[PDB]
Amino acid sequence: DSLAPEDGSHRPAAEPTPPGAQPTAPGSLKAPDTRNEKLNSLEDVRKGSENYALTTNQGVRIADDQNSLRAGSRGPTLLEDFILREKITHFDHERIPERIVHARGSAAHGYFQPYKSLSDITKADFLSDPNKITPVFVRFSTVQGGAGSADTVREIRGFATKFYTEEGIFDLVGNNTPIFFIQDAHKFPDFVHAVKPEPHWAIPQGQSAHDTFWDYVSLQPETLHNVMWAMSDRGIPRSYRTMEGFGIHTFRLINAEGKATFVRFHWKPLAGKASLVWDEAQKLTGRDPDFHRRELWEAIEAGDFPEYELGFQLIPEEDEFKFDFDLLDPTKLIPEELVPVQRVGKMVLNRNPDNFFAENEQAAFHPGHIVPGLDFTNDPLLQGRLFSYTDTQISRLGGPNFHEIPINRPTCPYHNFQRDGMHRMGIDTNPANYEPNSINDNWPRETPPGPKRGGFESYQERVEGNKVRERSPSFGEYYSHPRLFWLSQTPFEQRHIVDGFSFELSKVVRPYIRERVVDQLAHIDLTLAQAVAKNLGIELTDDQLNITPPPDVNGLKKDPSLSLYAIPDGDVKGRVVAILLNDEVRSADLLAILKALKAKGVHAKLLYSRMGEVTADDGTVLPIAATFAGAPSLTVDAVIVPCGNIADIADNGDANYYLMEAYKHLKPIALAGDARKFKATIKIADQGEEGIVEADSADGSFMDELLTLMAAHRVWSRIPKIDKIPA
Amino acid sequence: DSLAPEDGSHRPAAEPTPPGAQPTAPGSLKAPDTRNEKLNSLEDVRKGSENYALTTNQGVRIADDQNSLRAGSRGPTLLEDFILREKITHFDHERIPERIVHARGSAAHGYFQPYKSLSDITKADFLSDPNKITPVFVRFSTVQGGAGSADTVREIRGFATKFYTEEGIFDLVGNNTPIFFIQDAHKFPDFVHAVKPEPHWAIPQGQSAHDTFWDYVSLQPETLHNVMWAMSDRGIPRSYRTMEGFGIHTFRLINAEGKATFVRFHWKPLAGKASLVWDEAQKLTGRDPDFHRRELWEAIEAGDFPEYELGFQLIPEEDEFKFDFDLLDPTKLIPEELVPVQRVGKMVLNRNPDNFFAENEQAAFHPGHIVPGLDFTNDPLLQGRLFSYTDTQISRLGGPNFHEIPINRPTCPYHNFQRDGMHRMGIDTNPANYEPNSINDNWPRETPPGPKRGGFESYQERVEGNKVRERSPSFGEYYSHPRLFWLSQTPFEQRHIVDGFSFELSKVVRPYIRERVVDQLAHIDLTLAQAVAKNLGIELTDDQLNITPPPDVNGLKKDPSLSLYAIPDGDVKGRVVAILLNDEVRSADLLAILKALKAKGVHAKLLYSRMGEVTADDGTVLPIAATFAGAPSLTVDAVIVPCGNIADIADNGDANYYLMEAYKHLKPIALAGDARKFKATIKIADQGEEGIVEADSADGSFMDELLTLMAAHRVWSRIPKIDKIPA
Ligand code: HDD
Ligand code: HDD
Repeated sequence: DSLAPEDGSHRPAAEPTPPGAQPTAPGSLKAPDTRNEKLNSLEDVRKGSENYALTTNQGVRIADDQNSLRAGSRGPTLLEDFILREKITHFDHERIPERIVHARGSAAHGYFQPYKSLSDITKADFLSDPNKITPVFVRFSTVQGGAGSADTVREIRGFATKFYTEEGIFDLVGNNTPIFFIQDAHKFPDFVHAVKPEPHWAIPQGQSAHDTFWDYVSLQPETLHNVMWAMSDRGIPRSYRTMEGFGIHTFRLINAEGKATFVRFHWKPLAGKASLVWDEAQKLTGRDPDFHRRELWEAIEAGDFPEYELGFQLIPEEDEFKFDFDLLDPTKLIPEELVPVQRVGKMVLNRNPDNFFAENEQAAFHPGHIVPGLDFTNDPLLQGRLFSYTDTQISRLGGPNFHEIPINRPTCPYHNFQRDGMHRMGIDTNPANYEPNSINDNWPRETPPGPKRGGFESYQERVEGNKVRERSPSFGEYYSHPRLFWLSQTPFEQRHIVDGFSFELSKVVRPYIRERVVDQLAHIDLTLAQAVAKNLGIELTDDQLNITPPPDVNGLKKDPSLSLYAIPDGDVKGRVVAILLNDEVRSADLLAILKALKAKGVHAKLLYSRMGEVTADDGTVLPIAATFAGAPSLTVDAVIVPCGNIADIADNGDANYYLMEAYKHLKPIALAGDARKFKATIKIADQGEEGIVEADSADGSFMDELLTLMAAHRVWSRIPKIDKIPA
Repeated sequence: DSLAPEDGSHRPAAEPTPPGAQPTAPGSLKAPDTRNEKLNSLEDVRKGSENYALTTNQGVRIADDQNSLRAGSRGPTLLEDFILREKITHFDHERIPERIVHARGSAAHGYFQPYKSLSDITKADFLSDPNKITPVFVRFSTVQGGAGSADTVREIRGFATKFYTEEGIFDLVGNNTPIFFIQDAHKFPDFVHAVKPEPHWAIPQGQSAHDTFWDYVSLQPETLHNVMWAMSDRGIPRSYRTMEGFGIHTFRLINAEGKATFVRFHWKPLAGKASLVWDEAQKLTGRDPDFHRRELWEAIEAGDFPEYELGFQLIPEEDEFKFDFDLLDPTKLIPEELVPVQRVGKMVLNRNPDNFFAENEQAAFHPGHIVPGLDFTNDPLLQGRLFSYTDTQISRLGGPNFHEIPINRPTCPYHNFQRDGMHRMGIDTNPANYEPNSINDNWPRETPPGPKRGGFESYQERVEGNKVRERSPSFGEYYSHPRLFWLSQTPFEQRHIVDGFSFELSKVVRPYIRERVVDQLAHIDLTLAQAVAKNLGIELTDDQLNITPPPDVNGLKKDPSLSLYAIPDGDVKGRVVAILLNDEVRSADLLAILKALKAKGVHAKLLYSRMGEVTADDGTVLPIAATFAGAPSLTVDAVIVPCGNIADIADNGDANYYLMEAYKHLKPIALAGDARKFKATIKIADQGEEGIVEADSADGSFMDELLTLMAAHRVWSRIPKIDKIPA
């Protein structure tokens, strides 16, 4: 019975459409022509539905899926109802353990290709030829929260890429900041337990704003560098498309000659760097907890494919000890002013998955999954990570056959003597399950290392030392990198770092922990230490005021690539504007607005005080995407109010509040004709203000001004004006 | 090392303390003297820590828990480091599958006691004597969201009680509304899949405001009754302490003489019925996603023990068919005007757990766990539930020995012939593992049914009919219950219902689904259907305007017990007030305010624009709990502003917005002396308005008037005035 509408409006058109224009759908139905070797190889397990009978898992057609079998229509359910028991049994066992960390994440399929051959520095096959494409599957995530927690929390973000290469899977499992909080993997459980919800009551979710986190940080100054990055606006990215990615550790590249080059991996967002502001980010965790998940999915459905440039910081082996920090310490970054990022290739995410659980939830990434041409280093954090990502999926994915789950399967050949395990799919026909064997003439056989298609051989690094549980003395410096980061931020980014620390330490119940953290900031920078202390009602002592600042990092007093905004990198394609309608919209304003937005690939959402439709002055029927309250200004990049019958919305509380929230969060606002009467709500300027576009009508010049503001992301000059506004 | 502060301020006093006064802590350290039989029985597994050496799990003392074992202090980590591998292995497998539904939940320990013996109607031992105390463990929950989702979502809430009786565990697994969405358990996976995050992208979390939910609802009219309850303010409770609890299904009580009485279970909140308003609840999911978990835990630490009265609706076997609805249909409630709730006993929750994972996450409740004196009925939703809750713990809790996990163990004797299974703890010494046996003289033995301490025997209900997969025709009525609920609500409750439907349908992307739900609403009540249609820009057709309304339920046109607020049941103890400080508070106002609140058990939180302290006019040093942005008005029940230097915060945007937010959400606000200058922020007349307390000082009747407002919970008369207001 219950069937599709006559008009076919239940199903999304299979073509690129702007956010909200059609219901979202599984990738293979939304973009059936988008393919790559990995996506094609998943065809053996994709299951359709249209035109097929409803059955049990054993293939028996079901006649009545609305009722249990009972003795009489008001009688007891019978144990012989196997249809009911299979159905409820499968439901009863749907859930698998979520990831220990990074349980909340969003993923997509795409492809990668190098700009030129890197055969002089690496024999890795996926980087050997500019016209050789490698399928990828990428998962972005938060760290602390559960799989059902919110997206726009303040936290480091994960950025994991699975490269399905011809010589094996390579997983590049990184984060959105260039360093980690801790130095040795043995402390991982301590750090993670300290940031996770506290053990007695399991509070708080997705937040480092609580006593145990700041207690750990206060006792472990090695954490201060990554804590600086988390308290800055880097901890609240606007989108997964607008953040950087880093492998953090120094790895090695190995060429066909056997030469090792130290390398740090980078991803540069071709959409530019952009972050929310705290009040915005926190409120958005409640208005739309799935904001980043949704935004990535919709950008891909709209054709705004997330694009990232892979880059390498390369250090010759003979320069291992030439910096004033250890290259193997993951709490230290390598300034781009000392070692530039060489561009390597481009990654494009162009298709969403079909089933989130099957492809995203069960995907398994692991930094140990390297290929010939790559190798590790002794970084003590990376060294212990190698143990954990294989170990954890024995419970998470139920066994050692996790490489047979469709999303994890290599697309290149895989043959060996491993057998059995839970849910074994592969049926081995080799007469032998051991080597050396004569009964199958020793196949499959080992392969000597070589320039291409060779077996994996570890670089023969020289090891000299006693068996010790000891931190290297070279890792014992905790304040110079934090300071380099601080001085490289713009004045408004510095204020937001101060505000992040102040907000988080205000939620620490035990005051001495706050004091201890303030003492640590005084070892980094006294201006920062004093601004935080002032917000906590703390007075620095005379000793604290005399702590000597840490040395500069190799002579650097700042490095602009550490800042999100110092060097302009705005890109408006894929951004979104809210357009506040009225019941008699001036169609000439809307025409000019939409045309200019379209030309720069910026989307719009038409909002009103009710759903349904409104009719413009020329009879155009305008469908409403959402109400003012239903899609708050938190969800858009700018707000435009066209003329028409402004009296209709002039006294609307939500419409006025929409503009006050956008104003507070530093977003560009554009007001045309009678819409300029809303300037009184945002109680400011009469001759106009930088950041507020106004004109008798919406024209080419009005739209050019708005789009120029949007390319600079936010109106930072308005900061001084927002803390009086009651919003 | 000896890291704690010498003043001993790292540790919370072991005595009842108001919310925010000390750091929260494990139940047994916070209230060591609070005991019960179950709490005492868990002492065999409680583990301390103070003064013990740090070890491996095998008991080997660890010397250096800061580093991995490596060859050289900058060398590679060695595989022989078993201390590192055990510690990371345990971390790597910490997580277990979350509950399929009700994954988000907060729990506590308590006790129950009947008011009088109920031996005339049931032989259940826990109900046989007013001096028999039964330990309980209660878990409150949401339904759709994961364990890391937010508390204050719009949804039904779970209310599960484990009764540790002398004759077995009895689990009463109910919800906060008296009916469920569906009639037969076979449809549980369809209904749950429709409400859970959609399968392609796993959005949205914690929300029924999406297409698949409303699609299923539109095609299955049996769901309308519980959907009405969810769309009302019942869907957003202020606290687990202020909501009702229901078993939903008709069960049986069996007495010693073998007589069966039909029974429906109720829990009445002794703190009264109270809910939030949608904008507040939604925003509170961002500002504090753990608000309910937090409020429960803090209530117990403050001595505001959650108290509930167990009540029974009792219906004689001969009256089975005397109502307009089927007693076994879980989508129908039994109006209290037809069958009163008989008061049975009281439950008091008075201790938090020690470890959330061990006691809360691993607890297993199942409605099939009944005891002699209780029995089931043929309700087709309850019949299928009996299969699911034993089945699901085979994956959730790892095996069939889940009754051996400490929190789940019976406190009464358990002996049988069951053996082995994963994680087996009990070591059986019986020579036999089968019966009948002669080798252990048939022990343990079967026990005949009897008045007390007898074996379980099912009531011999007559069963007659053919084996059919058929819904009883008596369940085919879907609109009279929804209509009875609607007519029982106050006018402001009806508006909140209209708003709930309107908001949720506005997030449904496919317009025809909105239209189809509106058509179902037209079968319930025309006023409701017109108001929702108007908010969606939908016009009812002439056919919809003439749909005849469903009949009354057994002659009733309303039942005030269905309303949260029609009949005042206000209780201020355990509520909390925000007090907005300034840098020279009139100490006389604060003395009056705080002492009046304390005499009624109402908590306070002193807020300011920074942390630390402020000094009152007389030199009193005032400790600040949180900033205005740090502890938003969403978290309190009322706001009071004392006189003093009001110029200090008069122009603070946050302080003004604090009042605008509380005013919008209908909370009582009290302004003393010069604090009346904030009247212009919320546009209050010179003469004043009901809901705003104002005077020259906080003396005389100022606090009594504020407390009277708190007793009515919210200022419903202000709704028309908030309509506008930009907040
Ligand atoms: C020693 C243990 C340990 C340490 C020191 C780290 N982590 Fe890790 N991480 C794990 C133990 C692990 C894990 C327990 O193995 C996880 C969750 C389960 C999973 O499959 O892998 C994981 C997941 C995980 C993910 C999610 C992959 C996904 O999307 O499935 C990413 C992005 C990171 N980690 C990144 C980092 C980076 C950049 C680190 C430091 C530089 C780091 N991890 C240190
Ligand atoms: C046939 C399946 C089925 C049906 C029809 C119901 N549920 Fe259920 N529910 C389960 C399948 C289940 C479950 C899969 O077995 C769960 C989840 C995990 C668990 O242990 O139990 C569960 C958990 C569960 C919880 C959580 C207990 C805790 O806190 O752990 C409560 C409060 C409810 N349910 C209440 C209800 C009520 C009042 C129902 C209708 C009257 C309902 N359920 C119908």
